Amino acid sequence: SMSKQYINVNGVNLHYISKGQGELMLFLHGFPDFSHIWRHQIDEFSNDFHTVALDLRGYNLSEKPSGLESYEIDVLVEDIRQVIEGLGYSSCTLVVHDWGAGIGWTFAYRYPEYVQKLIAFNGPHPYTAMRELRTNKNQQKASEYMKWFQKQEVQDYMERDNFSGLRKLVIDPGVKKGYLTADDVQAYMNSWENGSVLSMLSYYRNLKIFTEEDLRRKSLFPLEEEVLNIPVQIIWGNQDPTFMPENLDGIEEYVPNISVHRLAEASHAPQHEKPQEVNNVMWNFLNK
Ligand SMILES: OC[C@@H](O)COc1cccc2ccccc12
Repeated sequence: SMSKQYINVNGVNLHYISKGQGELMLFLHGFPDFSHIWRHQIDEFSNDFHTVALDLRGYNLSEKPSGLESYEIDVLVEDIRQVIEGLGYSSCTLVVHDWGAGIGWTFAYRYPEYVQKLIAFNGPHPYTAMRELRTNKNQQKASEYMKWFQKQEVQDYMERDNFSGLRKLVIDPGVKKGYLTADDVQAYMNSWENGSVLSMLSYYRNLKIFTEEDLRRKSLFPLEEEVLNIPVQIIWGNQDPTFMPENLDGIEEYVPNISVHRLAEASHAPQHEKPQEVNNVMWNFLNK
């Protein structure tokens, strides 16, 4: 029942996984993954939703436009908007992780009419993310790798030696912990062969979180609204190196109507680390 194909939106062709029929469940991955990370969710909800897992511009088989400007939050947000539309929908249930959550969160605040329900995994909340980057010394040690992703020299660390950098970041842990199969691993290797690490990096080269005058602002990306009122669910890997727990502190002020599930065991990418647990929390949330 699973299809893979393209969609023209916003001046690009995005590759996307598709399965099932009905109301739209849209999954947004992040760095350095792709549509595949959502495999377990697609298998699970596709008899109740039309599950669509998208390859963010630059990633895997999606077009890879040139210039930092092609990877501005405004652009990416519009990408998402055009996708719900062009898939035949005026709204969806939006499931987000990492960079996809940065985009997703922003989209949701900006277009609450387009999101019936938001499910968010480890990744930046527009408001708290900024707060912890100011107050949380642990979050700054944690986010230090971002200062680093700005340098040209970085991409070679990642691609060099058959993607040594990326394999040890993502493949090694998951193979030894048991959540990556040998086919999952071929899947990833191909995605990095087929996508561009340059464009992957370009997402960060637009981040305005570096100058002291950059850190002053309230929201990670610009936002008129400071409250999101749709039903939201956080599913959170408590042991994630890149995001400190304080990120979820006082979050209800910015999302009244939120539910939060913390996996003390799981790390950055709960969705494929502990699929059955993540899946049951999702079910429960979807029916509340
Ligand atoms: O607390 C804030 C930090 O997480 C900042 O990190 C990020 C900012 C914007 C996009 C991001 C995407 C993926 C991971 C981290 C991101």
